[PDB]
Amino acid sequence: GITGTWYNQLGSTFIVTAGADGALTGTYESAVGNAESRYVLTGRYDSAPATDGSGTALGWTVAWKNNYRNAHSATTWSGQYVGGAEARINTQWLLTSGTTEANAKKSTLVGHDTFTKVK
Amino acid sequence: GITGTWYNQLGSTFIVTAGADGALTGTYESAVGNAESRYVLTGRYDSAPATDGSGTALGWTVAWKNNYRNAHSATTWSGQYVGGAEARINTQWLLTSGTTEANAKKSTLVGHDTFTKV
Amino acid sequence: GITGTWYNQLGSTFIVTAGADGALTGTYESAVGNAESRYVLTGRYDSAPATDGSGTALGWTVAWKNNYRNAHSATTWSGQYVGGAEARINTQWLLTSGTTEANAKKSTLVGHDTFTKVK
Amino acid sequence: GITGTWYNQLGSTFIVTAGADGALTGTYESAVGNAESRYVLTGRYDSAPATDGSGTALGWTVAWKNNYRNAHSATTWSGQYVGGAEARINTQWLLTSGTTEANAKKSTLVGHDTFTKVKP
Ligand SMILES: O=C(O)CCCC[C@@H]1SC[C@@H]2NC(=O)N[C@@H]21
Ligand SMILES: O=C(O)CCCC[C@@H]1SC[C@@H]2NC(=O)N[C@@H]21
Ligand SMILES: O=C(O)CCCC[C@@H]1SC[C@@H]2NC(=O)N[C@@H]21
Ligand SMILES: O=C(O)CCCC[C@@H]1SC[C@@H]2NC(=O)N[C@@H]21
Repeated sequence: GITGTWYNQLGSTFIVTAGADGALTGTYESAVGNAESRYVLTGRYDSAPATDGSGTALGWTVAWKNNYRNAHSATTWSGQYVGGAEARINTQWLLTSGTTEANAKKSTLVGHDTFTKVK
Repeated sequence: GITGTWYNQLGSTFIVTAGADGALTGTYESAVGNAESRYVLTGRYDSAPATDGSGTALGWTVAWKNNYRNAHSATTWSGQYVGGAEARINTQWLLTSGTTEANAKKSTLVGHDTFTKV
Repeated sequence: GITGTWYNQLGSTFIVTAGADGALTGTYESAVGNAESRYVLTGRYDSAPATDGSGTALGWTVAWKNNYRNAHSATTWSGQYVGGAEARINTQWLLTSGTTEANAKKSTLVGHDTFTKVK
Repeated sequence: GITGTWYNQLGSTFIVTAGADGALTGTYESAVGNAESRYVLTGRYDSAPATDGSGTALGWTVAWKNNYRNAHSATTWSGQYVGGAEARINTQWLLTSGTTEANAKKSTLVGHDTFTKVKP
């Protein structure tokens, strides 16, 4: 249920493949920020989730460097997949930018993204 | 550089290899929590970082399932590598557990880990 | 403005008064968790926000102890007030529980709440 | 245990009074960022913690406006006070800057501060 294309509330596109082993691989295209086109993403997910009515834990990372540009930053998403007729991946994220010591307070932004199979 | 064996303030062990094209692969062993032995990790890092003294951005994930146990959770670490005399990786992490929709509020813990090669 | 009765997506009720001095005072009643009835809250907000369309920064805290129960925990909400037709307060929160050294990992939960005066 | 002067690893100064009623009141002076001098802070803490080794839950907010300047931002610290030999207040914080809807992703920074009774 995780493999496929996902869309978040910002208009971004998350293309992922969930491996039989627990591997998450794919590309991410952000609708906002210092980003253009697709970026590599890699992550992990619980490949044997509880069959007791709970989501499937997972996470992935995107370093914002590709053949077109480098934002010198990286974002990690942490959350869970919930299946069904209204599938969704609910996440909280941390976007860290490389900084000088003097600027360490500005290194990490926090937010949340909800992904659905629609849009 | 990033490639090597690191330890955080809890005594956890982070063994990682930084690929030339931005990949991070390795193993993680936590000193605390619902975990035992090593777990697979994968991530990404800026392989062409700025040269103005700024750290190198990076991140990685561990899903807490291995051959011995499964905690039905996953942690992501977001941070940066800083070289020099006392090289370190400063991170903030999010640990999400699979939950019911009703328990979503208890789903994600937040913290911070600092790693050094010592 | 900020003064008023707000509700978030969980059904919790946030009753607040924004003082001319930048203070936030009021009560909070959570629809979920280890809580019952009203709890005291206090916080601060920018009483001279920018005039370029930016939101008004604010934050408040609730320690989860009142005359009826004590959860040995406290939550802080950080966010901004957005005026206009549909006024809203968008927040990210941290819920810290008192813990022993051994349970440090479980000390702080992070989430997000959106409030409106509707309900 | 809580009332008094605290310093974080950045050298910021947190002077607070914990009321018998759960109130936290005081001043905060940041060593970094768009700030100068002292700012008003208000917060709350558990006035009857578990006497079992557990810390004392608490939190406070500073809106970064005072008589000298206004950064149009506010920080909330969430954490717990731990007494004993080496007393500390361990916290995680969220700093939200007022932004337009278009700059939402850049609205909230996250970090951590460890406060001690002895300057860094
Ligand atoms: O600006 C940058 O440093 C690189 C792009 C960051 C895009 C962020 S990642 C968190 C959020 N979710 C998205 O889909 N886009 C933004
Ligand atoms: O309890 C669990 O669900 C799985 C183990 C979590 C270990 C956490 S990950 C964040 C922190 N850093 C560590 O090295 N260990 C803990
Ligand atoms: O369980 C507890 O420790 C005390 C109650 C916490 C209720 C949380 S605070 C963050 C979120 N928003 C709400 O309105 N309720 C929950
Ligand atoms: O730059 C600003 O918007 C206002 C000042 C922010 C100072 C931050 S609050 C979190 C961290 N802890 C400190 O003591 N100082 C910085």
